[PDB]
Amino acid sequence: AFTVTVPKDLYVVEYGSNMTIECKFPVEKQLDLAALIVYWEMEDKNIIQFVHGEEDLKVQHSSYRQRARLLKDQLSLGNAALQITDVKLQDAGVYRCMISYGGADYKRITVKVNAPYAAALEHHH
Amino acid sequence: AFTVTVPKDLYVVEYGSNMTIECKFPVEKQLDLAALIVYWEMEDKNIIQFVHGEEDLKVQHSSYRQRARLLKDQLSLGNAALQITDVKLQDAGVYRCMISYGGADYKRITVKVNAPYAAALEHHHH
Amino acid sequence: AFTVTVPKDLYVVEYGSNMTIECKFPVEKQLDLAALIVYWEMEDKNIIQFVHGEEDLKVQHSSYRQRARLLKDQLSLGNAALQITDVKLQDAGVYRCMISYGGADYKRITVKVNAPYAAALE
Amino acid sequence: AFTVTVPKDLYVVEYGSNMTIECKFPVEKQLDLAALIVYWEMEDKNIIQFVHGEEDLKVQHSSYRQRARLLKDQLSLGNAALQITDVKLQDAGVYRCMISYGGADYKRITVKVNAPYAAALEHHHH
Amino acid sequence: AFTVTVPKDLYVVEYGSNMTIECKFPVEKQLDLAALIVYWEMEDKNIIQFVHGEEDLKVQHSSYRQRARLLKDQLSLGNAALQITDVKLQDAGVYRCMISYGGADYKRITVKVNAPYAAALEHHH
Amino acid sequence: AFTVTVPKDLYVVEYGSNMTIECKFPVEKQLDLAALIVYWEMEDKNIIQFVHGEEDLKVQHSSYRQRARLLKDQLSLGNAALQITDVKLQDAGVYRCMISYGGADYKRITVKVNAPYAAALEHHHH
Amino acid sequence: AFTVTVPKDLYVVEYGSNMTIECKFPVEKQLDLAALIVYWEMEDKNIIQFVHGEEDLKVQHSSYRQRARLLKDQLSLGNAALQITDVKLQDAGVYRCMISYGGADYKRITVKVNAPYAAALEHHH
Amino acid sequence: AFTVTVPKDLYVVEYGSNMTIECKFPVEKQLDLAALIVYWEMEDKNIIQFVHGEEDLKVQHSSYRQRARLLKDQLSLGNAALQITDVKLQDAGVYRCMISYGGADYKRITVKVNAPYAAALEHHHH
Ligand SMILES: Cc1c(-c2ccccc2)cccc1N1C(=O)c2cc(CN[C@H](C(=O)O)[C@H](C)O)c(OCc3cccc(C#N)c3)cc2C1=O
Ligand SMILES: Cc1c(-c2ccccc2)cccc1N1C(=O)c2cc(CN[C@H](C(=O)O)[C@H](C)O)c(OCc3cccc(C#N)c3)cc2C1=O
Ligand SMILES: Cc1c(-c2ccccc2)cccc1N1C(=O)c2cc(CN[C@H](C(=O)O)[C@H](C)O)c(OCc3cccc(C#N)c3)cc2C1=O
Ligand SMILES: Cc1c(-c2ccccc2)cccc1N1C(=O)c2cc(CN[C@H](C(=O)O)[C@H](C)O)c(OCc3cccc(C#N)c3)cc2C1=O
Repeated sequence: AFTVTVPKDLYVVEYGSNMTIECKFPVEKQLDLAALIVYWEMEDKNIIQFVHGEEDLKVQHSSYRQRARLLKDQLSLGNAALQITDVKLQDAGVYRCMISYGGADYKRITVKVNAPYAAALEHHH
Repeated sequence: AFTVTVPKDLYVVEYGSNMTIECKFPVEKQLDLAALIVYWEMEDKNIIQFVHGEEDLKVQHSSYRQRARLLKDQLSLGNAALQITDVKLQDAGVYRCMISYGGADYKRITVKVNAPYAAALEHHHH
Repeated sequence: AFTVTVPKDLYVVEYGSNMTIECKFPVEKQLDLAALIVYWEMEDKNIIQFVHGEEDLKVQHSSYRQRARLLKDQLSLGNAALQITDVKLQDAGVYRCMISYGGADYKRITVKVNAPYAAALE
Repeated sequence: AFTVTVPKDLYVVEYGSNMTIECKFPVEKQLDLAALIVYWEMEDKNIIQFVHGEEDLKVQHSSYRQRARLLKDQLSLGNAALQITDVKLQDAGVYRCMISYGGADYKRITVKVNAPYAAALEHHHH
Repeated sequence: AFTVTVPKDLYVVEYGSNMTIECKFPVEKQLDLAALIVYWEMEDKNIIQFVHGEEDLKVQHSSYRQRARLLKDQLSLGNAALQITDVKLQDAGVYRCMISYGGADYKRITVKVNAPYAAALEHHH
Repeated sequence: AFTVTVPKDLYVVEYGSNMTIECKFPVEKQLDLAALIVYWEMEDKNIIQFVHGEEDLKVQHSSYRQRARLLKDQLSLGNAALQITDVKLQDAGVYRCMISYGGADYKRITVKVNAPYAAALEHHHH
Repeated sequence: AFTVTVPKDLYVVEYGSNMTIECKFPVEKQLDLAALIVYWEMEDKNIIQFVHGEEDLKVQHSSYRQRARLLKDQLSLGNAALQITDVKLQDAGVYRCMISYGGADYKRITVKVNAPYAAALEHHH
Repeated sequence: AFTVTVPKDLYVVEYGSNMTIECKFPVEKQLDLAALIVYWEMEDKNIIQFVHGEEDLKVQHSSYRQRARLLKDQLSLGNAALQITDVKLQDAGVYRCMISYGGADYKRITVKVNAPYAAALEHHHH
């Protein structure tokens, strides 16, 4: 039974810092990159799409361009690691990772963002 | 006795990714920011200088301008966490973290960088 | 604004000599010897660990037994004195002094070694 | 007869510490992992599900993730030791260790957690 | 993957009547009694301890002697069926079946009992 | 008569695995952390020095940092257990555990490491 | 912090002479002999087990019987001084002194043995 | 009702190999060395005589010099294991293990030794 698991389903990240959130999927024997699909989204905004060889920036929401990378070396180990760079308050919420590799599954991760008064103030209006 | 520890003295980072390397120092009860000095460098190039309550960028090497920050929320938990954004091959090397909090200590961490042939090529020629 | 100062950035010594390299930190009025830490290092082999009251050889490297000693009463000067007796050719390299006294700082000191042909055979 | 024995059926742990609780089971000569099953439970919440050779974590209750661990090294010594890091007041209660190794058996252990007023106030709010 | 199944997670019986809870486990073709262990308990009260062929009854709780049986006829059908005679009010609660047959797994069956006023008052006092 | 016991004076471990070796000493009712000293060494290279309540981290030999820890949880039970993670070929030899707890005693444990050819070649040449 | 020190971690004695190796332990006030444990050994061979104010010679190795002494006078000054009489070539090697006095620590002392050709010849054969 | 039990009443070993033959006896909770007696023999040739603390080999047959040892490590486990190193053809025959521990009992174990033509030839001629 193909099951994606998450070591953490909650992350607490500092405003402006970098973030790595992980989804584990089973990789027995060598990895077949052609049969792997990884989809990373947050509340209906597409962050990352990995079909066949490389990502696809066709659906990547503008709030994530140049800011989101999928750690490719980690796929061989069974790790779909999403990195977001320079975390902002609008990065708090529910992330979903969909993984297709033989079987198909997905998991949910919650990111809370702590921010100082100045940043919160700019985000308030 | 004051000793900085490292949960990992070796990091293998993929070219172009973000990196977080940690140094632990003992904090009991609530952290005293006024007594805390945190210093990160690599091969005699200063990355971070955290004195009193804020980073000091007077000595920061040009390869770390807006590329390196210390996670301050982790300081309360006794964790001096250095974050390097967009790791390049020039970032592979030996990092030293100097912590002063009552006592004083430092530790070493090795960072290796794996890279595709394109990036390795541009670094090799330049 | 705590800062460590080095009088000479480079020391040139001949083989079998006695080299005294030295960093100096701002000591004002009485020296609170309890709040002083002095590391002396050379390319990640540590030479001195002056913590609290006296030295600590529990981490000292093999290349400095009985050879190196930090002049102690020198610390009322602010003097954090390292002297290598019977200087060897492998003592040439980059030295570092860490000083923690209120603030903290460290400085580098390049040390080159001249030797005759008899010793150079490693 | 196959029989699990517990040297302590009661542990008094301090909030925030680590506890390792033991379940002894008879192992003759060298252990055979394929025949060994270890369930660790607490009021019908699964902590550990150790079948074949490694754990099973899609059964693991949420309040125990990255906190609980079966000490594998000591299984060959007839000990099924569970370690809970950073004990919280929710960790109080009756733990069960089910062990299948040819025979089958299970024993109960009681954990009581002491906490200062501050932490007990935090837990009391939730 | 050995896993105990349950047809009815819930049983609703009436006081004085008789109860038949069943925990199914996978058997195929011949049943090897010399490798079968069934354990029925309810809230740390042991009911039956079926170990290698026959139940041990110095293990049985006092409130279950002469009233609880396992159907050794039904074990060949992949069925650990516990039956309670004259269901009193103290027979309500969560039951557990532990089963070791090659693998090992357990499951829980909750039981609610209905009683008239008289029996309810005898239980209350 | 204060006696340290070792349930195994010989371990045969596989290169790359984890190893936990046990020393037992008598603790009747509560443990007196203030009166407990625990040394772990392996052929004149110190591994653990547990004095008062915490490990001493500068006595420790370089080849064992990041890889050796004393499992404090089990001290209450009278078990000075040493875990070495990611066992190396150099970890083979005679371990000694010294214990002071009222009385004092020490015992010896022989560790042998099996390894496949690749690791044995690395250790043979370096 | 209890700590045993050694004035000399190396002795070079002479085959046939008398040897005295010392281990310093910090003694405050007058010596409380009830809490002092001195354990001199050499390559897993017990030499002196000074406990409770006396020497314990039963586990003492045969080769050190009536040749090994502990200068009790030095104990009051903070000195554990093991003396060996008539040094043979077997006495070369590493000695360990273990001292428990409030705290506990141990030190190592290396003994080298010079010897004429006759002694070396009988030892070699 | 004291009773010695043999897991294997028959052993088939190779020449020059090592063999261990076991005899189980009930050790309840903890072993009393002062009330334990273990005889091992083969064809009325005395092999091991374990009385009180450890073996005393006065009546040791001259054919079991250097050969046999009693696994004491296993005595506290209710196991009297005779270990014979360097199995020779002289060792085939019936072994008896005789245990006194409260009660007493003995058991018989047959040992057959396989051997190549060379060793069988030297045994046949002498
Ligand atoms: C030594 C130390 C310790 C420490 C102290 C004792 C023992 C072990 C560790 C603990 C925490 C922080 C630091 N800890 C500092 O607190 C610090 C501060 C500065 C800035 N010092 C200024 C300066 O003068 O540059 C001064 C304000 O004036 C450093 O800069 C190193 C540097 C920079 C440029 C050239 C050279 C050389 N050669 C060396 C290096 C360091 C540094 O490790
Ligand atoms: C664990 C298990 C499993 C199983 C094993 C691993 C994973 C999933 C399921 C499967 C079938 C049967 C059993 N399976 C047993 O085969 C068994 C056997 C005994 C009897 N063993 C005797 C004894 O313990 O009295 C004897 C001393 O050995 C039990 O006794 C429960 C009991 C009785 C009294 C106090 C306490 C406590 N605390 C616990 C409990 C159990 C029990 O679940
Ligand atoms: C450990 C220690 C310390 C010490 C404690 C913690 C840290 C640093 C030092 C200080 C003073 C004395 C000792 N300190 C002892 O107080 C002692 C006592 C005995 C006798 N203990 C009995 C026995 O062994 O018969 C036992 C009660 O039964 C020893 O015997 C060593 C020995 C003998 C035979 C086999 C093996 C092995 N493997 C080891 C060795 C020692 C020994 O260093
Ligand atoms: C071993 C021993 C020794 C002895 C022990 C150690 C060293 C040297 C001598 C001394 C005196 C008597 C015995 N010494 C026993 O003390 C004993 C006790 C029993 C048990 N007695 C039962 C009872 O009445 O409780 C009886 C069954 O009824 C035996 O029979 C056990 C038995 C049963 C079935 C098959 C075989 C075989 N083959 C053997 C045989 C024996 C037997 O030599």
